[PDB]
Amino acid sequence: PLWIRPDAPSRCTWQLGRPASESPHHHTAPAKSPKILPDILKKIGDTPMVRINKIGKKFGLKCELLAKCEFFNAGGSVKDRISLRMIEDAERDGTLKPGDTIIEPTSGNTGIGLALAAAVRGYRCIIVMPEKMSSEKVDVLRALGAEIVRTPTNARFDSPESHVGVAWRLKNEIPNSHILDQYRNASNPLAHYDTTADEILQQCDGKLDMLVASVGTGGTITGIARKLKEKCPGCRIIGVDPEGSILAEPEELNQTEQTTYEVEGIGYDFIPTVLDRTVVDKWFKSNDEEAFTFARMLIAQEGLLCGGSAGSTVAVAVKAAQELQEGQRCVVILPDSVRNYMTKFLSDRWMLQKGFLKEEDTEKKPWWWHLRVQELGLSAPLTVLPTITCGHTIEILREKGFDQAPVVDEAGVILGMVTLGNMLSSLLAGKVQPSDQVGKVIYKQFKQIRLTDTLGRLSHILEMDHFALVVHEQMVFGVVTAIDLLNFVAAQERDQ
Amino acid sequence: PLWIRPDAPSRCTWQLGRPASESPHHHTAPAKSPKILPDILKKIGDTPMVRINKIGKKFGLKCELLAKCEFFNAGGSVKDRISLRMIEDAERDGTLKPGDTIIEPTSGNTGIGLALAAAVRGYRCIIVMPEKMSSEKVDVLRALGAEIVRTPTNARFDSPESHVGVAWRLKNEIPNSHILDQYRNASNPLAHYDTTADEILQQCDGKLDMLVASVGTGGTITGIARKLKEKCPGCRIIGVDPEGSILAEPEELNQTEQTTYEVEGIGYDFIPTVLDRTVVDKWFKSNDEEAFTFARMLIAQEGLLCGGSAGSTVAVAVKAAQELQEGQRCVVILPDSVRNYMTKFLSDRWMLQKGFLKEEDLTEKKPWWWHLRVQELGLSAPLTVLPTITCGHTIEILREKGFDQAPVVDEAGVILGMVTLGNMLSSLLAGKVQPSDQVGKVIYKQFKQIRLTDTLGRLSHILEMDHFALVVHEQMVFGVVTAIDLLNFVAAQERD
Ligand code: HEM
Ligand code: HEM
Ligand SMILES: *Cc1c(COP(=O)(O)O)cnc(C)c1O
Ligand SMILES: *Cc1c(COP(=O)(O)O)cnc(C)c1O
Repeated sequence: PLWIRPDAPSRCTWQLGRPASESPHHHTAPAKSPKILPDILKKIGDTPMVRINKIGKKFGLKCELLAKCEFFNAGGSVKDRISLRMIEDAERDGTLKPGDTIIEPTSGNTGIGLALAAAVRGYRCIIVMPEKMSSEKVDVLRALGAEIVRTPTNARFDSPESHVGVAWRLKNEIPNSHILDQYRNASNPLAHYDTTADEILQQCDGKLDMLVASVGTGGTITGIARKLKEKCPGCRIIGVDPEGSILAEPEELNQTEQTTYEVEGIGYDFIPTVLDRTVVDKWFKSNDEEAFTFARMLIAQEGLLCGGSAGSTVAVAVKAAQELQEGQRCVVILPDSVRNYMTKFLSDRWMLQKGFLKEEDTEKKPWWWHLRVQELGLSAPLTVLPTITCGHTIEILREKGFDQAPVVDEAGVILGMVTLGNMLSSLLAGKVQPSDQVGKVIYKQFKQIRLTDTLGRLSHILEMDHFALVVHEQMVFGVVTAIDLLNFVAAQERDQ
Repeated sequence: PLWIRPDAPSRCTWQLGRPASESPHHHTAPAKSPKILPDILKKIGDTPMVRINKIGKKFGLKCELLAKCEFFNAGGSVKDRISLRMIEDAERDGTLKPGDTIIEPTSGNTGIGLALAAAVRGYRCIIVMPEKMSSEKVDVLRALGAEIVRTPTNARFDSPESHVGVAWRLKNEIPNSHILDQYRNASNPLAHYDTTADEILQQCDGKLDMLVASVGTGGTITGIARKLKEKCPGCRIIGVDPEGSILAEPEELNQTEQTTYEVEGIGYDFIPTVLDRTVVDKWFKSNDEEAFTFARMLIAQEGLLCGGSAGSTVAVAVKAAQELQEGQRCVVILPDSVRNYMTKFLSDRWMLQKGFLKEEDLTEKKPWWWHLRVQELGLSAPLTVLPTITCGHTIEILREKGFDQAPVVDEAGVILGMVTLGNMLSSLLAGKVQPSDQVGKVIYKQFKQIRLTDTLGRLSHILEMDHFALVVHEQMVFGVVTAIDLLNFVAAQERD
């Protein structure tokens, strides 16, 4: 019978007040990097601490809000730490021989760290992740040379179909394969103990009041909170758990209907062995809406390009830190970057689709946002045949006094655009001949519009395109670029 | 008449051998960052140098190959540098007042840097970029609070339709707006001169043989090559230009048919004023296939998550560095990360769509089982249940019949999903559901169809996206396949 419960009780004899000399675990202390890194893996760690300027003050925090930005790691997640460590330790033990297969269950960040390290070190990497997690992760992982396996998001960790289960069963079917097991492996919270904490302390000079961390596996908050209780015992430790996860305390917090949430990387249906919950001063529950709102807010206001996990974390921070007073400080952990999330919470249509945005919140938009294209008043352009030449094009455009002609067809299909400036530039530069076909100088890419369309829609199209042609369902009523819209609005600015 | 040619001749009186004390320009030397960065903008610079282990040896270079990875910058591109600089300098002149609109033409990295800086400092940002550029860039930009305008990619820099032109016109229509103009602005190559180069020297101790850089605006290669000719004069400077760009020398190299290319960020139809071509010892022409092949090779082999620009640069490096002998070194510049390119060269289907990949090669790389029928697995026919059935009955039936997993079908014949003994049991036992409850609460909704005549490779892909693959006809399921089944098959064949 081969499986090992990730929820098993911790056999660790560590307790607060124990002399650090009693530890059986092998510790490696942070060091100084050489001028030239022998491989990218040494770029893991020494992440910057950054003051949060606008947002802290927005919500009424009187204290100093710092963020440890962990998305500057090689893989761009905090997991890159524990990956490296877990492997290195595994190499010392002689457990992991070169040319051996690694298998890991993950939210996909750890999978990334491991796949990366494997790409470097020649290990064969096999990842198992739930089907919820973003496709960007899959892309990166596949690019790294990792084999990928997915599990149902709905599966309970007991069940065979859960990522852990599948992982273990694969491990049974693959010769000379190992599972580092971030849930049971000392190397994860240890890696957070030896390095991350030291970094935070050194960066804070050793003076710190409150610390906020979201908890997936607990490793981060575990190592950090332990080394903190030792070195800066006056620091409150705040855990962050998504609703639908059973991790927090007291259990009264976990009473909820929905079993699933959109945020990736945090929360679980079980208690990981590496998690020590006794070191957490208080827990806070976060939801998806909070998370994504604060992540988007974090990017837009603070310029921190970071994941939704971070969003949750700060979302809690602005509440939990309220009790603090000026002169004090609160450090927040930001786990990963937007790179994984590109198509999800960054995309407004996904945020709308998932019900994290009410269309009413039309409130943010400028006055012109709802108006018809008709209000511009436009003009009717001149159309030409595709068989026409360049020279004749210049002739006609100048003679009629038009800068731009859409190229239409006898069939009625619009093929594109030509413009006087670009025609002239091309000929003059000897790129084309006056006898040459328009078809190359032509601008192929454009987008259709109805007179009854809204100017906002125009703005979007203009975020994706230079030309917008107003049409029916055959013929073009006008030609619009950003500049036209701008002329209009500006003209309205003077009309007040 | 307001426009200023980005291709204007350089009025700079700098020439090799001039004492740096003669420079009218204001220089700021690199400094040491405080423990706590006052804002994310200070995280720009001090990018790591990293040895390239596998590829250099792969292509027969005897020398030490270093890469300055500039994608660890805040915005994730080299452009973040010149962004910050351009603003700070503009603030010294008093030219840029707080609350003023910034307008910039860009390939989009510069735009990202600017949008970021503006977001932090409260400036209003307006970006203008060609329609070639990736949508990921657009996404990040929009998240940053930047307004976006696109221009035709085929547009000549002369023409009204080019990004520079559109930018200038916008400047005409907006009150109190500035254009920092990365093409004419001293601050760009100066920023590469003061910092980047210094960093490179310090990292190499001052000992360097060859330097390879791709050139979009020239700022990088210019600043760097100047400070290099001054400090380490024996260093060869190699430019990289995409085919279809006129930047290289002698002009004999620029003779080509195609006018456009997929690589973002490098090459232009004009000669930027900040570009000094006289400091470039040699030019090399790169294409798209080279670029992407080496970018993918770079990620997979070296674990460097980087853009296609970098791909071009190394693709040249493996050639240009051939003349070197062991004991020497060649430093290569890597401009940006995969975050911008996520849906393009990283995606295999896009690489196939664009003809950068011959299917023959993919079929060559693949393992032996890759082309085989699902039928060869031999499978089994599963047992199906109705959705109105309860949980208890599900367990009863499954154990009684000796099956682990059942598909849930319909009287209509529509497969609603999957149920499994393990998850049912786990569910009940954890008290999430009741024995009298309907199956759907436990049911696994997400799966994917397959035909017996499908190939095992297709299965591998699907298994990259899905847990269950149901082999079906055109109401009947011939089988159910997971990663583990495929693995049982392969393992059994390895065993024989
Ligand atoms: C004076 C300090 C410590 C002592 C004496 C100690 C002692 C132990 C012992 C005896 C075990 C069981 C060994 C085994 O059965 O394999 C153990 C397991 C473990 N310890 Fe510690 N430990 C200390 C500190 C820490 C710290 C600071 C961390 C994390 C930051 C940590 C994380 C773990 C983990 C994850 C395990 C594995 C739990 C398991 O396998 O069930 N320990 N420790
Ligand atoms: C002793 C060194 C230098 C001297 C004396 C010098 C002098 C000048 C002068 C007189 C101008 C014209 C200013 C104007 O009309 O706006 C100029 C422009 C410029 N310089 Fe320098 N320069 C020096 C070094 C450099 C270096 C090292 C770089 C960058 C690697 C650089 C980049 C530029 C640029 C981009 C311009 C603007 C070109 C233009 O306005 O047409 N310069 N310089
Ligand atoms: C794993 C992870 C976390 C949680 O970190 P733990 O140390 O497991 O508590 C948070 N966010 C992301 C994106 C993660 O990958
Ligand atoms: C701008 C840029 C370059 C070129 O840098 P220059 O200083 O303009 O020569 C290369 N790659 C990318 C992705 C860029 O954005």
